[PDB]
Amino acid sequence: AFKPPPRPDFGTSGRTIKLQANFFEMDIPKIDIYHYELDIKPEKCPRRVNREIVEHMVQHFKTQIFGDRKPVFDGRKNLYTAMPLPIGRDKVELEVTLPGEGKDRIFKVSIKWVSCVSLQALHDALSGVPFETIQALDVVMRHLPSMRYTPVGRSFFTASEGCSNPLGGGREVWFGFHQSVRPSLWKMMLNIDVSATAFYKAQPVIEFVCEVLDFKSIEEQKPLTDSQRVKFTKEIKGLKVEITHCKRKYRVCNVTRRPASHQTFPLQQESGQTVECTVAQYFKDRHKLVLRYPHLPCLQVGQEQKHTYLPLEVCNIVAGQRCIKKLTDNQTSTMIRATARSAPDRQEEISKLMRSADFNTDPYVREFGIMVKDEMTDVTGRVLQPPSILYGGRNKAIATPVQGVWDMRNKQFHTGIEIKVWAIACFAPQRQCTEVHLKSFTEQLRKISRDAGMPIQGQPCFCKYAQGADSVEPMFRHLKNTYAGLQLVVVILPGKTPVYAEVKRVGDTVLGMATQCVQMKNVQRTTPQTLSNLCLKINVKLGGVNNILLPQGRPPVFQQPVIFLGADVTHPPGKKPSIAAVVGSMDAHPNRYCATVRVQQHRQEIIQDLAAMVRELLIQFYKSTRFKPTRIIFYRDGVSEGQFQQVLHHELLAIREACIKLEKDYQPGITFIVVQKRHHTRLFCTDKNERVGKSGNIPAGTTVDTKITHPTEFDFYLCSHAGIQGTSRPSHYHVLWDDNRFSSDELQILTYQLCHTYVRCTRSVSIPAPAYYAHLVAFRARYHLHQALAKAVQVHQDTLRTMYFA
RNA sequence: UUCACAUCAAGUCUCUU
Ligand SMILES: [Mg+2]
Repeated sequence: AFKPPPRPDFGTSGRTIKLQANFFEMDIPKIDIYHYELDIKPEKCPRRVNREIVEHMVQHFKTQIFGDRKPVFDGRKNLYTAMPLPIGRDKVELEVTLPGEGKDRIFKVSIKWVSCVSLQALHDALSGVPFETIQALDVVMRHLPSMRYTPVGRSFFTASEGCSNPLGGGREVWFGFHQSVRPSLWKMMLNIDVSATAFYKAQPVIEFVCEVLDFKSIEEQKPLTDSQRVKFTKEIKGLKVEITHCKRKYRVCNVTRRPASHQTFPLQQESGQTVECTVAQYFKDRHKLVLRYPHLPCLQVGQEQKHTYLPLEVCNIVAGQRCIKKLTDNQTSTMIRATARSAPDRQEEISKLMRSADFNTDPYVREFGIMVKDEMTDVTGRVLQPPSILYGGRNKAIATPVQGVWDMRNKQFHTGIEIKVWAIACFAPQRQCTEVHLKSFTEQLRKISRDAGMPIQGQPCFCKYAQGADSVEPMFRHLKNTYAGLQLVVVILPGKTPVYAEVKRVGDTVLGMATQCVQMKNVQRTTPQTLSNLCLKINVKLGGVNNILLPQGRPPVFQQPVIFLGADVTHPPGKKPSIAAVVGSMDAHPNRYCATVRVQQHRQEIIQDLAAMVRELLIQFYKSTRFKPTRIIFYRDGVSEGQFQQVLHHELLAIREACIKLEKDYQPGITFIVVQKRHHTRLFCTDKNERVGKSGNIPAGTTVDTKITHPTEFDFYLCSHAGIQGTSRPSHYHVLWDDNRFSSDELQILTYQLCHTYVRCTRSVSIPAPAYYAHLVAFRARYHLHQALAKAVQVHQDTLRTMYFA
């Protein structure tokens, strides 16, 4: 339970396709490079500051220490050099003083040698693995960009010269790129990809207040209401501000309730005695400054103490601050508008980026003798054959997926459910949604249901109008009590409303009855496709089977009983908890899934109570099939490489712990797979004849497990979905454990077929259904809103065995 | 709420409030 398995083989399935990956080969010298450690005093300075200190330190001590050498820097505590520094071995203490805001002051730095980073040893590892050596290369690579650009994670960003793209609310668009050094067989790869994220516009807080509160002019003043203030506080708390009146960015902690004219602080007079002085008066006495907007609040900085309240008019927003807060429906949209391009389009943008970057002329990488190709790596992919999807009806219509898509026309559900009793709850005003609208909708709806293999028998037994989330349960109690055998409640909503949160709360936790929701606009105007996808959601919500994988066309793993698990944990931005969700198959298709859900520590990827969740799912698997899984396939979503050994140590045992809590000698083979969509590896078609759709992506089924993958471990890429817009993300899979002795072909084909079991659409999705369902559960649980919390997330006993999250 | 695609770094200081 400690070390991931080696790659078993490469696999031969599918027909070859020629691809290029945004990976650029690196030529690394066989030399040894030298590692030094740095003790900077004070040691709590951010990387940007340390970088400047070190940059000045290298220039200043030119003659004695560095000379004509060009050392790179961690930003924290590591410096690397191409040839040995004249440290010799023993520690040296250096002093730097830099320009200050007005104090002009001090930094104590010292160098000590640590080791000799062997690059030749790295070459050997790439031929059948030194993280430390890899970390050194990253530093050599991003030493320069880190100086000129704004480092964000493993990416860089700069302000447009330029476009200057707004988003409103003080937010603006910054275009950037990602750079990372990746290992692969034989070669070291430089992963490059174009990026774009939100940043706060460098403007005075006064102007910032306007964009946040939608002010034309400042005046349009009187003190901000309790409403206007809490929004501004929530938008500025945690941001850096700088003083205009007399370079020192300070970090905002809170915004005062009282205006500057009335907000006070204890000021100590020259006679020892302290007194309460207003911020407005202090700026008059001390700074000769009569406040222009005394009716506006004060930004509060430093700690809870000392106090340090600053008026809004003397503060600006520090440049280079990324926006962490999620953005409005539109801001996201216009951001995507900027990004999206298409796969051919973005491949040029990377090449354009590689052209301007010009690594082969970088002073620091020339120093280290490193060379990088200007052409994308050429890889062969295999496009796997999609599984035949089996439908029911009388004709047993088999659908064959074409380019990640199939249809339901002239086809019917595997086991369609006979809806006989159902109600309708319209929360949209009758003025917008009329009885004619509902009736039309319904008649249109039923007609689809008919040809879908899931017939709705007649008119709804109940139909009413309502308003407010408070009117949900009194109607819902009424429905369950007065209608015996009630199957479905069709709630109709006017756009966005907290009613949905209550509808899903009561329907999944309190009363426990399926509730399908639909916006007002989709009732006023109905389309056969939209209605059809609704029938996909309500059939499975009533314990139905839309379609199953073709039995004969399945991997040899289904020969014995096997459960497929899907796990994902979603996180909040406030002091809210993280939500861990784990699902599991409940049949041999696989089609039906049960959902477990927990709450845990704030920002914690490790599923804490995993052993309990897996235990529950295993019980349900036996309650549905009389079978104890001989194998456990686990698709874990959202785990990075640096956390692999962490989640493997706790979550693999947790699954094993769950197996032996049931029975002492119950040890099914466990396959632990981590799925990733959060990466920067893109695949492009070499031939223009292989491009699909004018987004021009790789076809669904494109599998890459060579050239750019892990040199020793079992990992592969699989773009299981059909790209509709922009550039597709080839989902990465990394086998952390596998008792089942899977082959490359079998596991990749299995993973690919599992992407065809997603019931919400007649498409092949990016991640397997278990992983996707797990996301839906942890997202539905977020609409479900300590121990109260655990209770809030608990699903009603009868909806406990249904795909309510569908 | 039809659906899919698309969508990880310390500003703690300088008589400073
Ligand atoms: Mg996640």
